[PDB]
Amino acid sequence: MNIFEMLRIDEGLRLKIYKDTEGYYTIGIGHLLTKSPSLNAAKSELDKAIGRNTNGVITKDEAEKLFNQDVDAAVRGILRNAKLKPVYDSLDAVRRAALINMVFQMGETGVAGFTNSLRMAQQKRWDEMAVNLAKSRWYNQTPNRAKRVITTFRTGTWDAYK
Ligand SMILES: [Cl-]
Ligand SMILES: [Cl-]
Repeated sequence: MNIFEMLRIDEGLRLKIYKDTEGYYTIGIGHLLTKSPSLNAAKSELDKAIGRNTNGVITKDEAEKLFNQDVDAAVRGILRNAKLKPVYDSLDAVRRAALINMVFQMGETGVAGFTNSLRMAQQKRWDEMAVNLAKSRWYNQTPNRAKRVITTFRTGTWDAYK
């Protein structure tokens, strides 16, 4: 298992514009297009992202290209963040994947806000961290995905995804 396979399982793959769990226009492998309520605005963002007049539909290859860029962007956002970087540096490879996953879904800002859980991760207090991560809107809104991510973060294994 790896970050890509992990996220592909959590986000799924859709080739036509759809609405995510929060109601936002998305496409491909969890690629958020816009928070705006307008389909047209979403269509324009899509075209801009792909570089062609899309008609709201993309190909599998296009979906994977956006996904690569998005994963790269997530890692880079962690390394550029003063709060996240140190955490990431302190973890093993499986746990690092869990932090990338969270940033991918909620953004750097969102994640940087889990102040207390981050401090526990840094201290390697796994169970305490896992309880703390669960006390969140994140957990309450998308519990199954959160459980999978939290288990990974906590145990350092891929058992939640096998
Ligand atoms: Cl983009
Ligand atoms: Cl869920």
